[PDB]
Amino acid sequence: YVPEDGLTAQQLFASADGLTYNDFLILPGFIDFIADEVDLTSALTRKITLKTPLISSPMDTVTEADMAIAMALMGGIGFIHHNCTPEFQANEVRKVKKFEQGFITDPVVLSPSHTVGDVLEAKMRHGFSGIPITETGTMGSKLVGIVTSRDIDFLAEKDHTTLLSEVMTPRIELVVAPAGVTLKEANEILQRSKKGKLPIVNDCDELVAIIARTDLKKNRDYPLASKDSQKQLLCGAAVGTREDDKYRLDLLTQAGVDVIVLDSSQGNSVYQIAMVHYIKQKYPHLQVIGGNVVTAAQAKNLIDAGVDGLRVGMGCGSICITQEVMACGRPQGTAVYKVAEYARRFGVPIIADGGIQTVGHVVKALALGASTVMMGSLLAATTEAPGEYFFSDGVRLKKYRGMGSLKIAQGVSGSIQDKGSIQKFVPYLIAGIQHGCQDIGARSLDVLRSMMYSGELKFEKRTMSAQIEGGVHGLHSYTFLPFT
Amino acid sequence: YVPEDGLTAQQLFASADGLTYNDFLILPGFIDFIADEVDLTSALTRKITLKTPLISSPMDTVTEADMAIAMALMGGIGFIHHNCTPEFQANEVRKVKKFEQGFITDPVVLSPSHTVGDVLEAKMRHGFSGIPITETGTMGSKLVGIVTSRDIDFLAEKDHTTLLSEVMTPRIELVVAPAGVTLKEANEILQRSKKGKLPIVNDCDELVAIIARTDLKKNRDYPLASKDSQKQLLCGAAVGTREDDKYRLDLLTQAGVDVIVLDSSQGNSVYQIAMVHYIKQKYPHLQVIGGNVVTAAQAKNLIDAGVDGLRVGMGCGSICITQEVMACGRPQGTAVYKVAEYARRFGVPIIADGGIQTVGHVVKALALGASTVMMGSLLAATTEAPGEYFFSDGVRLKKYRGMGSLKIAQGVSGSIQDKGSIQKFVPYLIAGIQHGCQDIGARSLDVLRSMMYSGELKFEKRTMSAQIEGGVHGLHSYTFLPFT
Amino acid sequence: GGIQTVGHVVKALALGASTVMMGSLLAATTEAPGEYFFSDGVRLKKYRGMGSLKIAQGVSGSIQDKGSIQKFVPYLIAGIQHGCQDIGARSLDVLRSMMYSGELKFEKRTMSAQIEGGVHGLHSYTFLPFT
Amino acid sequence: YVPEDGLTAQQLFASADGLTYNDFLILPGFIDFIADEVDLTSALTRKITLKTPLISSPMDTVTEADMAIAMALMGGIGF
Ligand SMILES: NC(=O)c1ccc[n+]([C@@H]2O[C@H](COP(=O)([O-])OP(=O)(O)OC[C@H]3O[C@@H](n4cnc5c(N)ncnc54)[C@H](O)[C@@H]3O)[C@@H](O)[C@H]2O)c1
Ligand SMILES: NC(=O)c1ccc[n+]([C@@H]2O[C@H](COP(=O)([O-])OP(=O)(O)OC[C@H]3O[C@@H](n4cnc5c(N)ncnc54)[C@H](O)[C@@H]3O)[C@@H](O)[C@H]2O)c1
Ligand SMILES: Nc1nc2c(ncn2[C@@H]2O[C@H](COP(=O)(O)OP(=O)(O)OP(=O)(O)O)[C@@H](O)[C@H]2O)c(=O)[nH]1
Ligand SMILES: Nc1nc2c(ncn2[C@@H]2O[C@H](COP(=O)(O)OP(=O)(O)OP(=O)(O)O)[C@@H](O)[C@H]2O)c(=O)[nH]1
Ligand SMILES: Nc1nc2c(ncn2[C@@H]2O[C@H](COP(=O)(O)OP(=O)(O)OP(=O)(O)O)[C@@H](O)[C@H]2O)c(=O)[nH]1
Ligand SMILES: Nc1nc2c(ncn2[C@@H]2O[C@H](COP(=O)(O)OP(=O)(O)OP(=O)(O)O)[C@@H](O)[C@H]2O)c(=O)[nH]1
Ligand SMILES: Nc1ncnc2c1ncn2[C@@H]1O[C@H](COP(=O)(O)OP(=O)(O)OP(=O)(O)O)[C@@H](O)[C@H]1O
Ligand SMILES: Nc1ncnc2c1ncn2[C@@H]1O[C@H](COP(=O)(O)OP(=O)(O)OP(=O)(O)O)[C@@H](O)[C@H]1O
Ligand SMILES: O=c1[nH]cnc2c1ncn2[C@@H]1O[C@H](COP(=O)(O)O)[C@@H](O)[C@H]1O
Ligand SMILES: O=c1[nH]cnc2c1ncn2[C@@H]1O[C@H](COP(=O)(O)O)[C@@H](O)[C@H]1O
Ligand SMILES: O=c1[nH]cnc2c1ncn2[C@@H]1O[C@H](COP(=O)(O)O)[C@@H](O)[C@H]1O
Repeated sequence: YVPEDGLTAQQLFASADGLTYNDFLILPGFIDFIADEVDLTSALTRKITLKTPLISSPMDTVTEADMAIAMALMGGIGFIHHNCTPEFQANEVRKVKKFEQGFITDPVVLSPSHTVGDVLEAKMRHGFSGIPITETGTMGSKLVGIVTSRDIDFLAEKDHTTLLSEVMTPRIELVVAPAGVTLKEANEILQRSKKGKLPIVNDCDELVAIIARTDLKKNRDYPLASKDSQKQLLCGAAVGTREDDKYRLDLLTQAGVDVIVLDSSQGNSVYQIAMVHYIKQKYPHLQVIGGNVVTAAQAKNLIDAGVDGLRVGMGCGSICITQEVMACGRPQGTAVYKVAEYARRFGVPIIADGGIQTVGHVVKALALGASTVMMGSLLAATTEAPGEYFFSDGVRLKKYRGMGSLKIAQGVSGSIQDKGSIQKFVPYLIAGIQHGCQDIGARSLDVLRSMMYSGELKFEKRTMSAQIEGGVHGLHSYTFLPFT
Repeated sequence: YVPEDGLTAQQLFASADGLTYNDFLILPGFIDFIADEVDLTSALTRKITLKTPLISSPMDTVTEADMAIAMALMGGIGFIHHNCTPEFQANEVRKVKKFEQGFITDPVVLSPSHTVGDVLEAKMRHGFSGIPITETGTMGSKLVGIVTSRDIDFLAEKDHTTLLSEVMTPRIELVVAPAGVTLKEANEILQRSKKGKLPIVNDCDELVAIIARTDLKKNRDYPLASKDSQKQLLCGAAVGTREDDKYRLDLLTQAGVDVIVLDSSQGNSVYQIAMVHYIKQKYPHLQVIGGNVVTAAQAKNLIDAGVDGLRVGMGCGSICITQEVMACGRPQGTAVYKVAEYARRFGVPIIADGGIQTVGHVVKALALGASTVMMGSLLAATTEAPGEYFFSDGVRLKKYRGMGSLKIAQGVSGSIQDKGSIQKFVPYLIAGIQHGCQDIGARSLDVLRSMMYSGELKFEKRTMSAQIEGGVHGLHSYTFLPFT
Repeated sequence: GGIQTVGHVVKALALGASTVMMGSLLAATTEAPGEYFFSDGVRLKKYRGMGSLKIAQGVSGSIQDKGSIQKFVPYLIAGIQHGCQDIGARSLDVLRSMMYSGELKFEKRTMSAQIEGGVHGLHSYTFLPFT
Repeated sequence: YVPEDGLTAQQLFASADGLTYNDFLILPGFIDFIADEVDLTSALTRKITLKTPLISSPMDTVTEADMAIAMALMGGIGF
């Protein structure tokens, strides 16, 4: 027999003293496994599951098309901000969705009568090189040939008037697959064909769809990417709660959004509940994420309205000044614990929103019940963030401002310190998270939360001196160098 | 008639007051042309000419294979440092040379009896994907087939034992060109072939050489690259003046160095002159660059020894502490002017070495007679610089230390502030240089120096208050944001 | 007085001074009188002028520790002889002969070259003389 | 023939502008020898000669018996 040490989560938060991420620790356990065995699959909404617990917040300083793509390629997800025109946001969503497609049912096509100028224009506009050619120049017509970049490289920049009929590979020479073939078999006939495209045709011999080799190359290159049933990246977008956001929502849903995150400082309001009802009534197949909530009472009515996933955290963001504009707020540790313990019964996952500044906080938030963790400032200065770097005091920086920072300024605008590529940063966050889980002794995140709720995971309250002692405190100067 | 204003160069430097880059200006002239018309072709040695005036200094914190490639791809050149093993430096030189080749006379080949594991190993080791296959597995044998990446992608990671005979395209199907064909015609048969390779063969039907499409793609992508007669990048390397550097020089010359830069703090010495003579005696086809010199007398004996190009500047580097270890030195403006005016008669170009910190200094050094300008600190923290970034005080930095900074420390070690890609930084330097030349009114750099020597380009001496006034002085805080 | 670097040690020997007297460089070496004391996370030895105190003609300060004299002086000698070598002088007598005969030629250094003559482009740095 | 560069000492100090150690340099020359061949014997007085040019100043914060010994052991002297 060995004495019990530490306080269970319910015992630590029973005092109602207002703890946060920096005021407690997790006592370590046992290791019977290697860190890489840790499984990080985390639920985002009741019908969406991610292969990593990391999300990017919807703001005008993060989550462009580039950041959304770079996040979706590592299992996470990206929420495009709504501080922009409805058609601009829909364009960004379409751009994120059209990255890898499989069956491309709406490609770019042309006709023999077109000219090399047309293929060059299509290239310069979209980036798609391959262009199937059809009699009429649309899908509902017989296939004639395909023109790609390798057919345009050797031109002399003065024969652009040449008709595409003189550069396409004729239909008789193409390799195609009959319509109705499953993707697996289509990928097989593409690979054994050892070529770059397969324009699918039917018994009538007219183009129906097309497949590309670089798509399966990307699949082989990024095993952890997040995709829907059509083998294309998942994308999210934020929306307000005005009567004029219905048009924006319609535009987004036509663009192909998968999950919508209602965006407000406080979720508890008739205005938000009405839009949740509207979304569930007009788009029954769309996943909606509730607004900011910090309380069980603040959640109950949103869950009743029909939110598929909640977003917990208010007044806590590294840019948020709600706690000073108004007196309202709640420390993030208490908020996460006391909205997750209530939400677990109805099966609605939670998103620990704001306040994350280190892998320690990323693992703490995942320990307290948050299925996934949303993160705005850490990803603020990565290469994928929108904007262009600028040199402030002998250092290149990217601006970082809250989306409501400006009648009243609820936020602040600042600068962050450059971090390199998201595709090279996220793996380090994943490695740190799984190392922390290993040290705790958790086979996975679901087990990590099971240990907490059953009482097996025991915390200890950290005083101020231990908070200072918990960092680096005895050095004259130093450097960090995370591997990233 | 309008009065003459300003001091010619000879009038400005006649006072022997020890001016530098910050103590004078160039009065502006007339504009009858657009900036982009400025031609920046600059001589490096008596038999090497560059399409840009920028060089990277040989140091252990710059000019790796990556930086040398990134510089050679923009017209400049890169000098690989000699603070490394002879075989390591030779490997770096060979790596820089084997970037784009045209006729690849020593490719990687294999034989039917090999296995897919062999092609995968060659890929993982070198990076070359295409591998012509021959009966014996060497050049002196009949060609049988070629295996590339598109023939290996669809394998299942468990049939690696498969013989390459089951994946190569057989000789009967290949497209080849007869031996003795000129490169232009070979490139033509490659482009009209609309295919990725041409393994050259002779009347005996055995492999002699091979060409690649990505090489001419790079040629089309980088019009300003610097290459020798064999269509591969120029590379330079530094060497010491000991009796044991002969082996290093032999290894480098076998690796294919084009220009050698004798590396010493002071060039005037029997030890340096003896190695200049040795190089000219054993490698008559090699361009050698003299050591650091600051005086006409200091140059005369090196020119007599046979230096093909001089390197002017001593005690001036942003990291150099020679002026404090010893009393010797000379301000860079006076040194450049008074070693270029002497060197012009013998036709030996000059390299303004050290002290450059801005495009203003880059254009000042080119105005005073320096055919090309060598630059170590500006390129110090770019992505291509050797080493990995590290976070010091909320900012990621790359170390920058002088190659002699450590019996006695003649240098210092510090940090620099990250600058992004060389391929994205050098174009901004070129644009700034040509804008300055345009403002002066010079059609090109040769005209810019002609105006100075003839007296048409007139400077003015800048006092301390104008030095402060010449910058930014009235702002509380600010940002720069160069386009780069 | 006024010597602060091997550069000044060689400059003073170039201008005619047969030998050079030096007070501050040797101030904090282990052999200096007194005991080290920690001021701001650093152990230092006091350094004050002998007339620093009716009237104070001097000042009292602190210096930064330098290790043994027997391990410091050889580095000064090595630096001096390296500077003489770079000048091209077989010895100090020859170094002064060249100056008086006119063979040793100086150049006047302006303020910008004084800044340029040091370390000026680094964010932070370290020196580490071998000593 | 190679032009003369720089100012002799008498030419540099003729201006009576008040130069110091930080306001001038020595232009470099030629090397036909190794550094260790440099001989540093320096005269201290008319009847005393030292093997190094370094002296320690007489002050209450330097030149005790220990510093005088440590200096005399390297050719110099201690006051
Ligand atoms: N998560 C955080 O910590 C946090 C906090 C504050 C702000 N923010 C960010 O700033 C943005 C702005 O926040 P906000 O709360 O000021 O904006 P908001 O639109 O969510 O709320 C501001 C006001 O809008 C009103 N409103 C909403 N719908 C309405 C309707 N249909 N009719 C009439 N009035 C209506 C509300 O009553 C409220 O007074 C958020 O969308 C979010 O991106 C985040
Ligand atoms: N350009 C600058 O401002 C500058 C200044 C100082 C140092 N540096 C860098 O630091 C490096 C080191 O400079 P350094 O002058 O100390 O090194 P170096 O080898 O060039 O000279 C140092 C010593 O080597 C001796 N030496 C050279 N060849 C010899 C031989 N064959 N036999 C005997 N002795 C020989 C010289 O006599 C001299 O005393 C340089 O190569 C350069 O990269 C640059
Ligand atoms: N054309 C095409 N095929 C794809 C794409 N992504 C996956 N596939 C194919 O669809 C199947 C997906 O199974 P896996 O290869 O295991 O892919 P994965 O890494 O599990 O990725 P997911 O299946 O999305 O979880 C295989 O036949 C893939 O080759 C894509 O973007 N385009
Ligand atoms: N830009 C663009 N990409 C599309 C479009 N539709 C599908 N894609 C996908 O984007 C990629 C476009 O591939 P291509 O531009 O043909 O690529 P490529 O010419 O083979 O060149 P690389 O793949 O880059 O070597 C594929 O992954 C397509 O599935 C479209 O309309 N525009
Ligand atoms: N195979 C091959 N051919 C090349 C390469 N570089 C240039 N060429 C060809 O050689 C000739 C070079 O002439 P240009 O096309 O004008 O090239 P450039 O931009 O002037 O480059 P340089 O000729 O090196 O100055 C053309 O036939 C090119 O296609 C290369 O790396 N590989
Ligand atoms: N790594 C490597 N490159 C070589 C070698 N010899 C020549 N090269 C050049 O390096 C490039 C190698 O091209 P590959 O690796 O075949 O390129 P690829 O498979 O066509 O793929 P991408 O060109 O990157 O789309 C060409 O520019 C060659 O000319 C070698 O031995 N190793
Ligand atoms: N399905 C197909 N059947 C027959 N020929 C095809 C097919 N797809 C492409 N081609 C032809 O093959 C050649 C190049 O095909 P590929 O797909 O490699 O082009 P690409 O991918 O744009 O080349 P690159 O690697 O330069 O981007 C062209 O002649 C093109 O018309
Ligand atoms: N000269 C040639 N003649 C005939 N077939 C060739 C020739 N060169 C390559 N191939 C074949 O063409 C196919 C792919 O050629 P390609 O040069 O596009 O490969 P790759 O450049 O490695 O492709 P990727 O774009 O994926 O890198 C393979 O079947 C290869 O064996
Ligand atoms: O202007 C703003 N005011 C207040 N909160 C904001 C503002 N913009 C974004 N936020 C939120 O602040 C959090 C930012 O996460 P962080 O990385 O902890 O700063 C997220 O919840 C954002 O949605
Ligand atoms: O350790 C060193 N001491 C002195 N000079 C150095 C050292 N390393 C490099 N240098 C030179 O200092 C110059 C650096 O250029 P910068 O960019 O002006 O610093 C070049 O001449 C380098 O060759
Ligand atoms: O109290 C003082 N006032 C003024 N000069 C002093 C005093 N003490 C020492 N000195 C002199 O100042 C010089 C010190 O050399 P330093 O190393 O250049 O400071 C020597 O000439 C000392 O003799």
